[PDB]
Amino acid sequence: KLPPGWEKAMSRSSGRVYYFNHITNASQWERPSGEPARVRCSHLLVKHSQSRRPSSWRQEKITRTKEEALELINGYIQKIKSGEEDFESLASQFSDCSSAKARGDLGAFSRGQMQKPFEDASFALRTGEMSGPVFTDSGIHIILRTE
Ligand SMILES: OCc1ccc2nc[nH]c2c1
Ligand SMILES: [Cl-]
Repeated sequence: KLPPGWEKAMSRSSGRVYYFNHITNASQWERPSGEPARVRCSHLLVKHSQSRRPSSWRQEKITRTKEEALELINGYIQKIKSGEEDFESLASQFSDCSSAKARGDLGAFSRGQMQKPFEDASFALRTGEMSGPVFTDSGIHIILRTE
């Protein structure tokens, strides 16, 4: 039927079908379009108090809860999707990863390099697509596949 990970769902508020991807946590109204050895991704990480390393270049001790991090991630996605703000503008300013200085770019990578939830989301994204919140031991990511 649909590309890897995609499924139909019903909107609770509107009643229109939409599409949801249980690997990338992407969701969208439109039916998804149509694996490589490597992909290239950028990401925006929001760390929290249960992150493996509760520290980042933004904050020496990161104290926010997982739920507060998820709300930050959700707001960033809203601003990206609405075009009020660009993915790399937000990554540069707010990602708790050192790759913020590279606009969130992590470069090319193969399978078996990144943490598994990140890897799987990255390889299920089509070029140009963005994930929803992706949970790993580092925190919560928004992932943009650039190549
Ligand atoms: O493997 C997933 C992943 C990727 C990039 C990261 N930067 C900080 N923590 C990270 C975790
Ligand atoms: Cl880390």
